[PDB]
Amino acid sequence: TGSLYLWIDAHQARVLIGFEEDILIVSEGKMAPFTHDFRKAQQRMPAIPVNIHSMNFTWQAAGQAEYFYEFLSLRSLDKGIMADPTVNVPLLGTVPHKASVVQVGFPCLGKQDGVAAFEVDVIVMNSEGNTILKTPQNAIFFKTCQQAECPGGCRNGGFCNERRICECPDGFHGPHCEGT
Amino acid sequence: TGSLYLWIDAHQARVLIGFEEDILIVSEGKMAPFTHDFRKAQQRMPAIPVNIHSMNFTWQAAGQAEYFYEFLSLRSLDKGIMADPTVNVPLLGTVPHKASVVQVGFPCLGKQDGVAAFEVDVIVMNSEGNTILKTPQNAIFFKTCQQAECPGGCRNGGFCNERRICECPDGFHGPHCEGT
Ligand SMILES: CCCCCCCCCCCCCCCC(=O)OC[C@H](COP(=O)([O-])OCC[N+](C)(C)C)OC(=O)CCCCCCCCCCCCCCC
Ligand SMILES: CCCCCCCCCCCCCCCC(=O)OC[C@H](COP(=O)([O-])OCC[N+](C)(C)C)OC(=O)CCCCCCCCCCCCCCC
Ligand SMILES: *[C@@H]1O[C@H](CO)[C@@H](O)[C@H](O)[C@H]1NC(C)=O
Ligand SMILES: *[C@@H]1O[C@H](CO)[C@@H](O)[C@H](O)[C@H]1NC(C)=O
Ligand code: NA
Ligand code: NA
Repeated sequence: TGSLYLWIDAHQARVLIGFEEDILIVSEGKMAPFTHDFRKAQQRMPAIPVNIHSMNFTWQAAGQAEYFYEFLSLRSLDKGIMADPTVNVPLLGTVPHKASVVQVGFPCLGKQDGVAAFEVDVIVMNSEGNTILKTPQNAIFFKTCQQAECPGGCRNGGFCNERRICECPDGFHGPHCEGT
Repeated sequence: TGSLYLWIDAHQARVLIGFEEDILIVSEGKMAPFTHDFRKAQQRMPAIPVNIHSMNFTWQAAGQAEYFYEFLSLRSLDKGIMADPTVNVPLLGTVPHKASVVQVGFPCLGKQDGVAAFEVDVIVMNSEGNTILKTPQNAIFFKTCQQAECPGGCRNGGFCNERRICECPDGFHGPHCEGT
């Protein structure tokens, strides 16, 4: 009957938790059993590690029915640690019929070491305009961020970003912002 | 008798003041006449414009005598506008026998619009260790800086630099910090 699916692919699941198995979140339009007691599920979710800058989710609307998604909130609650999370898709759109990857980005600013709390509130609506699936109410997620330290430092008022690349200002280029 | 020379080449002078003629600063080890009444010379020096990110000076120790230079202070007095000025040579060294270019950089941070005061205190010493030439005492120079505005903006907590290039953090690349 139901056709919506949302999962984390086996390869992405391995980098995140160590087990190379698909993590099912929604199957045939129904939330996975582990999600029903959300507070218990959240306490088993560790803070996203420093080596992970983004996460891949896979979704599909596998039948003939059309479904629409909308990202209602993409918000960091610790703006000095991490900027707002991002998605590589438009904020409102159609859930694709062919299985496709949505990349959620976690932009640590590289100014502070710490854990940033953030929100990803998304809804799925059917063609009657009713919300059929959504991020559990008041859900909070966590990301571990590190202070950036570039090899050899950044000159000319430049700053190191979390990819260990120098952020060079006006008329300055190269690995350490020396060139013109 | 004297052999030291310091000048601004005709091409650099044209971009700065509009006249394509070498500007002589030191000739045969003697400060140019316009420099004697330094306060009067300073009031004829306008703030370095926004389109100029660095300036080229040319120097030479044209004889057999050896001379040593030292940059004693490279300091911005308006750190929120412009970072410390820079030079593309070691802070202490030999004045070259072959005429060579020293590039002085003015790193506007791109966070504020305004004029930054700065210092470039340099000395030249002979082989007896005595200072024979130096930046006039208490000299202040000025640089016009602009707030950076990147076309299409910088995403994922990225910031625009004064070269109109996005300063992207961890695991984010491209013109607007979208890629992974
Ligand atoms: C692109 C969508 C992003 C929607 C997602 C919103 C959140 C995006 C922000 C990042 C969230 C991830 C942070 C934590 C990372 C992590 O450590 O995940 C590992 C956990 C552990 O999962 P596990 O250990 O495999 O156990 C569950 C599965 N078993 C094996 C029990 C069957 O696995 C998880 O707990 C997965 C966490 C995600 C659960 C959030 C529920 C979202 C439901 C949204 C419903 C509306 C959309 C429907 C679409 C058809
Ligand atoms: C790499 C050295 C940097 C040493 C330099 C230190 C300063 C570096 C910071 C930036 C300074 C430039 C900021 C102002 C830019 C500007 O508007 O310059 C234009 C002026 C106008 O010059 P003008 O209009 O041609 O008039 C003078 C020449 N006439 C034609 C009269 C003969 O031309 C000028 O006024 C030139 C300004 C520079 C004068 C500073 C004196 C420095 C003497 C140092 C002596 C020690 C070193 C001896 C070396 C052998
Ligand atoms: C995430 O998906 C993108 C899309 O192809 C892929 O290039 C990237 O390697 C994936 N990352 C992980 C950890 O699977
Ligand atoms: C400054 O000198 C460098 C050294 O070659 C040169 O590449 C640059 O074009 C010069 N800039 C100006 C304005 O003359
Ligand atoms: Na730096
Ligand atoms: Na930005």
